[PDB]
Amino acid sequence: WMPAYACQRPTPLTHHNTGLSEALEILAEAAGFEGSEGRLLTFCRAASVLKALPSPVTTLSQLQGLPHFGEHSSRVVQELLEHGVCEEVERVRRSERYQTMKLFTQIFGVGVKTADRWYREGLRTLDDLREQPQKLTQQQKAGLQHHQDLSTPVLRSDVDALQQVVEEAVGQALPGATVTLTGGFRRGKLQGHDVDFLITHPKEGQEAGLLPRVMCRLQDQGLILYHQHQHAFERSFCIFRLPQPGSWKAVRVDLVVAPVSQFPFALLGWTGSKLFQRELRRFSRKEKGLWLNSHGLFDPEQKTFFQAASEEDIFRHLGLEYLPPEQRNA
Ligand SMILES: Nc1ccn([C@@H]2O[C@H](COP(=O)(O)OP(=O)(O)OP(=O)(O)O)[C@@H](O)[C@H]2O)c(=O)n1
Ligand SMILES: [Mn+2]
Ligand SMILES: [Mn+2]
Repeated sequence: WMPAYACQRPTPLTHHNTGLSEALEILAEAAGFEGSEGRLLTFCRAASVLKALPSPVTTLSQLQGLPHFGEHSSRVVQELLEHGVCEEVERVRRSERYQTMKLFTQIFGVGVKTADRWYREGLRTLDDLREQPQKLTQQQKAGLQHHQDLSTPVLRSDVDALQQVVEEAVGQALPGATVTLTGGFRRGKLQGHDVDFLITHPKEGQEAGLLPRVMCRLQDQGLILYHQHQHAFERSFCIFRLPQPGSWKAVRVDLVVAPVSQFPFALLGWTGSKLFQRELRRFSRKEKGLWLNSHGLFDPEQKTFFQAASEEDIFRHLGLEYLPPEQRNA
């Protein structure tokens, strides 16, 4: 037996049902490409159930008594168990629509609505996009310029080198300022599509104007290929030029600044997983009547914000057993 919400159960990094969860996640992703948001969430939830199981699913009897495991997801697993392959999944994999939407949406700065628009307009390849530079934002141009490197999984060794240059720049700009690794790497992942950092300072307001100083420092060291600064939290969505022995690699890096009062909420929100956070927010609203986001936890009946010093505070306030980041891999 297993609880309904992903935020009520530990989901570890490595599990016993990777083939099955991957097939369900293909169907979820394809659903999102078609704007089918309900079906996306349903497949995502079913995949995350399999990730939380203690043993491999070898036979269909193992499905018994699991939440969020409807007829469709059951059917998928059934064909995988009996036939080694699911027809619907293979047809999605082979389809030009899926392949092209995956190609485009992978690009830095391209979401589903942009990818779909380009698909509808007859664009198929990365060369097709480069032939129409008037259709691209400067962010997307940068994403295309570095697409091979940005398609290469980011490694822990890369994270460690990046955290060192970001920590050095932050420390030189403002002694006492801190850098915290968030995103998937905080959850224990060995690889990622980017590196996520959250920056703050223990005195509220001392973080003002810190990010542009950090970026100047990084730029003057040759480490920045692309930067877009947005005054929501202050953030810079970047492409770093990471030196490596004999060469270099472009790597996506998100730098987020939060005032220390909001840091616990920001750390929780940015640590993920995306599904875990969606589930945590749904749980907070539906079960506790509170609205959770990356800035705070709001009681809409009382018009009050919860004061939290830590993630542990937020879990406790919501009536949830604490899950460390490595158990949030929903
Ligand atoms: N503009 C954004 C981008 C991301 N996030 C959140 O930040 C976390 C990290 O996002 P991302 O790097 O996409 O996820 P990872 O789990 O780090 O995945 P990967 O290993 O692919 O980088 C997630 O909880 C996501 O919901 C957010 O709140 N606002
Ligand atoms: Mn990430
Ligand atoms: Mn990110």
